[PDB]
Amino acid sequence: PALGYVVKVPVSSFENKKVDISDIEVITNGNLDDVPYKANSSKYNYPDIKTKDSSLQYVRSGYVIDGEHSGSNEKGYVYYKGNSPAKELPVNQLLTYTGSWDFTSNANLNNEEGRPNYLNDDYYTKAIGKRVGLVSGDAKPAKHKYTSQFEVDFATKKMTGKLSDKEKTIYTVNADIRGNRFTGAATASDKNKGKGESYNFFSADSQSLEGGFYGPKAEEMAGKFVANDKSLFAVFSAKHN
Repeated sequence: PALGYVVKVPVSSFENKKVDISDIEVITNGNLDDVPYKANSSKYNYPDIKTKDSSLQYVRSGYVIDGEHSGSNEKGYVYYKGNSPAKELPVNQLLTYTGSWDFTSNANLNNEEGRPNYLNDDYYTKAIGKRVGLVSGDAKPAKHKYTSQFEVDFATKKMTGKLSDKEKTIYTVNADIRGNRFTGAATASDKNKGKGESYNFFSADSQSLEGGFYGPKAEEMAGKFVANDKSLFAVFSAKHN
């Protein structure tokens, strides 16, 4: 069973202006300190690896990006991983999991797509999602905070939740629990891309939301989903209490 997944941020070109999410690799290394492709990150202008949440014992999600990206260079990777799949699951316990989520968009240089050239208030990067995919790591914490919320009913084998940006709800999640795994869908709260500085990178749904509970008594969870149109790849991890 796959311990996690890792995706490279899409990079577009002039006669390939639209490059979608692809090559979702399996992670066989379940060590939470081994960050996927960290050994390749030295060539980045600012090797930006998302902080490790030490309260998380079993799972980890985040990214490995060039935090000072330039032109058409490698942006980096988004991933999640978890070890010790749950073998005992609290039944009739109504658990609430709180954590984060991270993402990378596709790349789309087509001018008609109407992705913004400048949003310095929001991100550390220019030409948002045009040459290279937008990553959650790009956002300035003052304007964007990607948190996850999950309501899990082990009695009814049902999970609901929300992927939020600061206050705003970006996705609602629904999933069926099958053992220590879950599978389901992410529903985009906003279906319209819009245009310009109000361009919406999260307009597409996803029928491929899946992850697992990790740690003996299902103390933690992590997972991922891909947009049905490959425009986004998201990961998440959360702890219950």
